[PDB]
Amino acid sequence: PSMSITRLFPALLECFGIVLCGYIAGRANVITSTQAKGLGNFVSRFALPALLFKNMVVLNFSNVDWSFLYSILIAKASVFFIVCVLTLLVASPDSRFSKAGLFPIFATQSNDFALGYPIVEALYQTTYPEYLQYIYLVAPISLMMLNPIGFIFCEIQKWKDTQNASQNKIKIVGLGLLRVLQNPIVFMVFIGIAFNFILDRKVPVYVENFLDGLGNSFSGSALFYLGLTMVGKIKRLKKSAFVVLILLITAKLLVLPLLCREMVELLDKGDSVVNHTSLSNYAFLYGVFPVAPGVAIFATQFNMEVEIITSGMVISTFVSAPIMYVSAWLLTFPTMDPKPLAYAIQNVSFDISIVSLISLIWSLAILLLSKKYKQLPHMLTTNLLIAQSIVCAGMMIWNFNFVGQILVFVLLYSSLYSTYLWTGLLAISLFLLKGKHNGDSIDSAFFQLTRHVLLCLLLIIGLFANLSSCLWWLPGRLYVELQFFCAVFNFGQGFISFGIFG
Amino acid sequence: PSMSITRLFPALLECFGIVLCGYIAGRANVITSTQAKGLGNFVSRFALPALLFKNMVVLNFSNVDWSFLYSILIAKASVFFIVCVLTLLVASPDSRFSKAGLFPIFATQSNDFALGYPIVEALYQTTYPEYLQYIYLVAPISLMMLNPIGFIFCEIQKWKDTQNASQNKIKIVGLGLLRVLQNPIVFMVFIGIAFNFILDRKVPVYVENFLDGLGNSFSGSALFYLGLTMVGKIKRLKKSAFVVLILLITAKLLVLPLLCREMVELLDKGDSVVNHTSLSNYAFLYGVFPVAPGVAIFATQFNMEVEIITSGMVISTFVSAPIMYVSAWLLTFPTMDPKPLAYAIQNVSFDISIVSLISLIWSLAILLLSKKYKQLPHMLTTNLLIAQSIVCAGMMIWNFNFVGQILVFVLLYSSLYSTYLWTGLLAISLFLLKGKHNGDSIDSAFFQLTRHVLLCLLLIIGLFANLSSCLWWLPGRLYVELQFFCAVFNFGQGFISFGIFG
Ligand SMILES: O=C(O)Cc1c[nH]c2ccccc12
Ligand SMILES: O=C(O)Cc1c[nH]c2ccccc12
Repeated sequence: PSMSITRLFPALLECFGIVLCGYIAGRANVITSTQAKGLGNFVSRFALPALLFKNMVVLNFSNVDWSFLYSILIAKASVFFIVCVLTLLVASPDSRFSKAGLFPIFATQSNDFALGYPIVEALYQTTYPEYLQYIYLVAPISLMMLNPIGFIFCEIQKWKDTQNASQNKIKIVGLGLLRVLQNPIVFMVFIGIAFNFILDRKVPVYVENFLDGLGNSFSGSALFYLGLTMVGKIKRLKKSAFVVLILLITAKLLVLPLLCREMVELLDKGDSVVNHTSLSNYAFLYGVFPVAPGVAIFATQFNMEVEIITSGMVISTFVSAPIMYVSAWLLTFPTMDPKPLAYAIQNVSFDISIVSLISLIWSLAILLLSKKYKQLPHMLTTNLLIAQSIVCAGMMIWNFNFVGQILVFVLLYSSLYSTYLWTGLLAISLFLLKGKHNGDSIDSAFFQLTRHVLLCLLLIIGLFANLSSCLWWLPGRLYVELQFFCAVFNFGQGFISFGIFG
Repeated sequence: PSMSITRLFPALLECFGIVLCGYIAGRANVITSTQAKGLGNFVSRFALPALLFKNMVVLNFSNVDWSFLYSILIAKASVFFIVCVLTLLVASPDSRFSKAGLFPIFATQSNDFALGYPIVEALYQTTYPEYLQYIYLVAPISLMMLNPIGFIFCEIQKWKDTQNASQNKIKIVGLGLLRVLQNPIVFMVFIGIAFNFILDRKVPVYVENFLDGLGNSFSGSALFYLGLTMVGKIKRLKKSAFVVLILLITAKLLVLPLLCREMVELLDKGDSVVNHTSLSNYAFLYGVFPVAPGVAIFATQFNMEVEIITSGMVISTFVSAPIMYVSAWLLTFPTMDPKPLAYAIQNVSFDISIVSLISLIWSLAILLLSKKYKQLPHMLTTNLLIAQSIVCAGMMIWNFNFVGQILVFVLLYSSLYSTYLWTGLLAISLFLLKGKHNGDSIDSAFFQLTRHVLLCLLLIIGLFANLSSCLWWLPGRLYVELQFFCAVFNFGQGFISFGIFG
């Protein structure tokens, strides 16, 4: 296997569990916003620059696959160019430059170090250890190349807003370029590259432990700070702003990884098909990383589009977790024989039902302890979420004799079909308010008002799959992929119930 | 070699370099006191409990040397008992219980996790990997055993101060005992021990990455928070309080490690002399760890003796660094043949001259940029510190041909003897204000007012040592040990100049 895909769910649990820890700490006022800045300044000014310096000094530039960098970088430049040109065409005259600066940086700049690296490490540390290098190459080179352009557009806006001024272009270009130079990521990569040549790849033995201590502290500390900064950030956006945010998160989490995968396949004219495939799959995985928290920091510094950029960075972080898991497994399935593939979809189902059961217990606990379950539409919703919890427990049981199998099936498919029933009954309440057994097998199938609208929309968008999937077993490539998307939905429907009511 | 003693200086540079980073960040107001609490709450409530749980679940209790635990624990109980009984006898009636509570906890509770573990790891990870277990065993079991007694004395004081009350003993005992149970170290060790039995030693694969991320972030993050909390903490103490602080830091950093070493040699009646010697040396290294930052937190919570305890914890942290380095090398020398031992003292000299040169550059930079060097006694002091910087550079050169050797000697010993000259001339200003070459060898020898009083008081110790050393080589065990203490002084005299004027 090219990806150690089994290691991805443990790594996602590290990543988004530590982000959830920081979010819980901020929500519980264990760490207030003014206290969080100590972790943020530790992370950004000490742990991250030490991690960057360490890895840049160690880096074997004579063994880097430059065509991977070129590919991801051209893919990011493509999404940057598309989002920028399109924004200048679509946006209102008084704010087209603040948007044309921050929207392209949003759509291209990844959460490479905090979230990307634990995931790339998990997937590729053993199978393709060279892939861990390109986190430290891509992320800064792409800030260096793309961010000054977006900063230049924000400086143009700052100039334009300052209507009493009429000054010349070179201060605009210089000030935006100076802004990327002042980023620790950029200057520590220049410094680390310099010391890579000076020291060879060898960190001095007496400095090594110090850089290890700071660098190794970045991962958890940065994920936790990301959690803290996500508290109270999703402000209720206008309809247009929410559409723009959806477009930009789609640019980052769908268009960019598709273009990354395509660019690798265009430019990586090396021979080995497995190396080419794993590099293509890594390019996709790279594109799926959420928006860098630094973009929200730039937006705060300029005082421009900060609502959309912060909300979008938070939502991108959350939305990346399932997209990353789903994408990586989906890219691994082409390499798997049908028996390991059936195993794999049950592993996927177990993983999603773990997170969904946790999310459902929390959602139910809120709706029950708040006693909201007696009001409308919460009266129906709590039925749906109990039924979803029974679904997830059914899968965690099914992951671990013949009589138990038949019993656990009826638990799972009475509650599953019931969750579809409640999905429809719940949607309707918003409108009013306004074949044979097959025991010798591993898979199981073949035997408030506005927020509630969003839940029923997403759940109905999910519903397609287990409809088709069972009449089609009564096949081929798209069946095992939609078997996966209906398993994802069967067990992960509660995660959407949670993401909206938690 | 029982200790990988060469790894200790890199580890100390990690430990006290990251502490110095946090101190620099707090001094520069990169992180204000109110911002530092975010790092503190991350460290104490997430990264430390995850580290504890991880290591306690992994722990092979069927392979622990219980006699080491018994030894360190009885040594700590001995120092606790001595400091407690002696404090109740010596202290003034109105505060004898707050002191009898916090002074014994001070004298016994070590900075085990932030500072102790990187050092034990460095020294013993390869040679005696089992020694890393006892950090996680000793530290909580000693909180559990000794801290409730000291808390009980602080509760007795709180009761006594609350003169309108006359309540019964069982609330006092229960409330102090509840205070140790509420400590994350204690409850996560109970929880981790429980899950060690439940899970065997095997952390669940999907929880493992999460615990790794949080736990691995503790080391650097806790050292940095320790640095932040050390900013502005050494308040100018009374003469009596400074003597008491010196006695308590001597209890922690001298009496406790001596008793730990003795207790191991009393109780470790196993056979192998090298295992016995390395365990004895580890027991000493364990006793040398500075005071736990938690003691200052207890003192803040009780609002008792907080000045002495905080100052003492900061000074203990700083004083531990040289004592730890000096002690570990000194304990390694008995195992070394005279040629590796001569090598070793030059390695020691290089290490101390690195830190001292850094410290001297900073000290000089302050005295020069402040232009204090024109006032008294700074006029002489800046001469001393230039001469000390030339000494340290002389050693770093001597660590890396025959003509260069003769040149670098005269640099080193003109400046060394001159630093002794200025040591005397400087002390006097305070009172007024109020043999043959031997080129075939590796060692070099054988060819404000109140703060200034403290500086000159300690360089007297040093004038002493190098005196004896050369006239005697013009031998035996105490000579190679004092050869080391005069090398320590020759090159580390600038570090004392820095610790007082920086
Ligand atoms: O986007 C990144 O991965 C870099 C980064 C810079 N400052 C951060 C704070 C928290 C989490 C990640 C980062
Ligand atoms: O004393 C220890 O090593 C434990 C510890 C608990 N809270 C701390 C904060 C900073 C550094 C260390 C600790």
